[PDB]
Amino acid sequence: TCPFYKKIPGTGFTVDAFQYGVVEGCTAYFLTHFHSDHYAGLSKHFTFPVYCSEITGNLLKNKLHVQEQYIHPLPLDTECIVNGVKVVLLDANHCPGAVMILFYLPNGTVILHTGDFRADPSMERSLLADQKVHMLYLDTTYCSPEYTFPSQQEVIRFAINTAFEAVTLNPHALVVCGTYSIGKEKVFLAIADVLGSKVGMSQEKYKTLQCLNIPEINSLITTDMCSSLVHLLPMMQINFKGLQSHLKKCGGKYNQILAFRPTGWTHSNKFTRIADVIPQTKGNISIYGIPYSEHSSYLEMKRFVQWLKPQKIIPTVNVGTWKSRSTMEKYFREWKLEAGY
Ligand code: NI
Repeated sequence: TCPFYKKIPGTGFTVDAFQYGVVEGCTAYFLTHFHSDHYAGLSKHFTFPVYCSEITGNLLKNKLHVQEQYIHPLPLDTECIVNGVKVVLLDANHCPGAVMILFYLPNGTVILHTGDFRADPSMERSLLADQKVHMLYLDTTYCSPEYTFPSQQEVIRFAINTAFEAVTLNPHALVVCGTYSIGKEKVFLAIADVLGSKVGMSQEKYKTLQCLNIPEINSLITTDMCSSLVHLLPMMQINFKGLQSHLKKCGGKYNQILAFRPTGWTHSNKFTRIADVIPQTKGNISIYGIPYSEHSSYLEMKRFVQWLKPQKIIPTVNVGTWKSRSTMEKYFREWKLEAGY
C-alpha cells in the first residue's frame, strides 16, 4: 500500500507511486524522473494519466512502451493546470529529465516535492524565489554531516586529466566507464571529448541516450566499439575479472584498461581530497572510484532548506528506521534554530 510521503494532501495526486497497483482515489500519477525505484511498475498496460518532463516522457514511450495517449509531458518553468490545480516543474539537477514539482492547492497551501535532487544556489532564482512553501518533501539521501563531496566540476577535471595523461603515455590503453541507469553522462562524454574519440556502447544504451535531447549526441556516442577508445559497460562488469574479459574481446587492439566507477559516496572522502585519489591496480588494469554525486551533500541540503524556510519537512529517503528518522529530525531542528524560522 502507498506510503503517506508519496501522497499530496488535498489533491488526487501521487508522486513516484507506480508499484502499488491502483492507488485509492488517485486521479493523476506524477513521475519525477526515469530511475527504476521511482518508475517501478509502469508498462504498456498502464492507462492512468502520467505527468512528467518531456525527456522522461520520451523514455516512457520508447523504453517501457507506455502508450502516448496516457503520457502528459509538461514544459519546465511554466505554470500549468492539472485537474484544476496549478503546478510547476523545475530542474532538479539530478539526471536528464529529472524535476522538482511545485503544487498550488485550492485552499492556498503551497507544496514542493524535490523528487531526487542536488541542491544548488542557482535554484534560489527560479519560480521558488517568488512565494512561500508550507510543506517540503525532501530528498534526504545524504542527510548526515559526514557526507561531504567535491563539486561535479572538480571531479570531471580529475577524470579528464587522468585519462588524457594515461592515453598520451600509452596510445594502446582503453578507457572504460561504468553505468547502470541514466545520469552521470558528463563523465564519459568529457573524457571522450578530450581524447578525440566517440563513446562506444550497446545498441540498448545508445537508444536510451538518443531519448534524451542532448545536443550533438550523434556527435559524441556510437555502437561501433572498434572505432572508439572510451567504452561504456554495465557497472557490474567494473571489476578485475569483468575487465580482463572485456580486454580479451578487443582482439589485441589494446594492452591496458583504465576504468572509472562513478559512485555516490565512499568514506575515503573523510580523509582525502580529490587530488589525492588513487586507483586499485592488478596487472594492466586500474580502477578509479570517483565521487560524482547527483544528490545534495549535507551542506548543500542544509543551505537549500535554510533559504527556503519551509513550515514542515517530510523526508522521502532513509525513512525506514527509527534511528535514521530521529537523526534527520534533530538536524531539521538545528537548521531551523540556526536560521531563526
Ligand atoms: Ni534517482
